[PDB]
Amino acid sequence: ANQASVVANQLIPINTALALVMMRSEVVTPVGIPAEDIPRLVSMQVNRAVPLGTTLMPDMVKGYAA
Repeated sequence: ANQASVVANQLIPINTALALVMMRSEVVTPVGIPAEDIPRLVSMQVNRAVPLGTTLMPDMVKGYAA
């Protein structure tokens, strides 16, 4: 219900390291990576370009295991 996910605050280019300015949280459906994992996501790379407003999913971040 009120579970917030990590949503792209800007387009994030392929193979680019995640920076805090790139990640906002939002209550979106389907649920993706929980918003409390934003600290852990810093400096991990995406394996695909992520458009603005996309929910960050576990399979999109290289090295991500919850």
